[PDB]
Amino acid sequence: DLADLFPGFGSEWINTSSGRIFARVGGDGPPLLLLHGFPQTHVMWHRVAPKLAERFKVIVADLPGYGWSDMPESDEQHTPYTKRAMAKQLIEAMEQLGHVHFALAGHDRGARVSYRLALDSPGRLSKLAVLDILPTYEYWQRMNRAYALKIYHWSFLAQPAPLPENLLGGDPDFYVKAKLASWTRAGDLSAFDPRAVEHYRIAFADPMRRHVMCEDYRAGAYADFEHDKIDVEAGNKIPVPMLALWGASGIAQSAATPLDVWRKWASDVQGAPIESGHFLPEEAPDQTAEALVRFFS
Amino acid sequence: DLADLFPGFGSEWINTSSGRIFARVGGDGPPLLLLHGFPQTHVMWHRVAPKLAERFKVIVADLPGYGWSDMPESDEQHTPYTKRAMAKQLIEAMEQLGHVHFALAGHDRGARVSYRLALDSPGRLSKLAVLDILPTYEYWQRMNRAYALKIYHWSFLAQPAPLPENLLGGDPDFYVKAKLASWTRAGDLSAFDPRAVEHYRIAFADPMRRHVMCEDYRAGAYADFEHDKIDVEAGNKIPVPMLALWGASGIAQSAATPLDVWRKWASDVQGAPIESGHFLPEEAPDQTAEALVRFFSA
Ligand SMILES: [Cl-]
Ligand SMILES: [Cl-]
Repeated sequence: DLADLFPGFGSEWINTSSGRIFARVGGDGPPLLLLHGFPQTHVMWHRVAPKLAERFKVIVADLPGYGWSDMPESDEQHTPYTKRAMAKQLIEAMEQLGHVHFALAGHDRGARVSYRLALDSPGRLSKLAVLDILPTYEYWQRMNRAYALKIYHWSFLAQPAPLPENLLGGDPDFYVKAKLASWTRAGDLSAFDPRAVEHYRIAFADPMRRHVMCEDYRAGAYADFEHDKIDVEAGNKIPVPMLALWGASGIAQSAATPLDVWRKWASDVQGAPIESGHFLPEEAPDQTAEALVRFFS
Repeated sequence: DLADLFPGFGSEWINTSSGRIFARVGGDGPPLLLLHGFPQTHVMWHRVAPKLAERFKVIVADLPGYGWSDMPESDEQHTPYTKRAMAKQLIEAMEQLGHVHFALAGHDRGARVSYRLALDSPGRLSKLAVLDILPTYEYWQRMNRAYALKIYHWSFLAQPAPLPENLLGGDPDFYVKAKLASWTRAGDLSAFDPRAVEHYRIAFADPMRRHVMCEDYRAGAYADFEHDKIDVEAGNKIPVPMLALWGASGIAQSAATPLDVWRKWASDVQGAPIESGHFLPEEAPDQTAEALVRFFSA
């Protein structure tokens, strides 16, 4: 059975034209949407959301297809799991709550939804924070031996179905724990709350949920890359003030120097490293929360 | 049991310091060593070896760790499954048969052993053929988005143990058949003799054998790349006359024009595409056999 890691947050199923979005909602004040990434669910914000809820209406959503959100049927171009489509669905979800102008922080895949949202629909955002990513175009453009070995799962999970699905089925508990462990600074599971790990393990135990994750990565290798490429070539920059945080031992800093990269993508960007591996809000909840509150306030 | 796909060939278990090499041996004439790659065994040569045995003493060996050869225990640097080490072990195996100067043809991993052997110990080789590869260094140097997706397994199987091993253990039959099928021109298993497929499947069903294949790929991402890097940055070229064959629909041509790449690595290289996917000796056996017979007979 799955622990409630957001005491005092409500639980909402938000209807959209592509399916329900699950969210925990707490706090009051300006709306702030928090988006998780792979292979996690909304519960990864559990150490940081209570501090944000002191000043904001905090909406902690499962991405489309992840966690308890509905899984829209995919197609040959992985359309519902492109970050453009995810952002449109989340915009529609926020409109259901009456939030048409809101603050947004995302981590990993959710940070990819977030900067794509800022490029497509900048009027929707007051401020944007992205945690431990560079834009998808930048990862692929920096693909070399070292990066290919480090983020091998970018090409592995993008392989045509059912290859990754079948292999992930070989040992799904091991795989999700291996990914969680290996991207931390400690290299084991000791930075995570065990009840959160159980949430991530249970979601990953569902074949349909694993398939959606592969569809996300397929979108990441194809349409998401092409969407980013158009913006790069057009010189389109994110106009929303943004914060780029990265782990000193994280994924973003192995590809490049992250604030220099983001300055090419955003007109108004601040940045700071956090002493952390990839999972900033769980490995370094206090430093992450402080930086987010300061930026959004 | 498993079919004998080399009627008339003998079977040898050759002792070396690093474990026994299994080989089929047939024919008569100058010695010719044939090396398979992944995820196969020596039986991949079964359609071309009899043609070659008309003219050569053909030794069809399982690579160290593959097939029925012994599996040296690996270490933190994947040392016995580096191509440098494999090459030394096969030189020792050939010396046990009295072959200190021989011809060599390799496919896939075996082709990587082969060009490494030629760089490290050129005096052992009369002539060399490599099938559907570029040097390991060139694959990694050309690793962009397109190619990372194409040969994702170069990165996946090189992940630290036991990650690939644990994933491969859920359904080994699926993966070996997926790799065999995906790299052929047709995209299925129709090019293979089903009796050969059983050899590959049975080898792949052994978890220790699967581990060895991962160690081979780990060596391929680390020490093999480093050894190649030294040679290419030093301008060390293979001095042995060599033949590069590749499939028009194979792996090597996705990265670059193969002959241009090989000219950078070899002082005396000829090249030819064959209409085939990766598995030249099985997809295009007659065309492969003829190219090899002509090259090694010159
Ligand atoms: Cl990501
Ligand atoms: Cl190869």
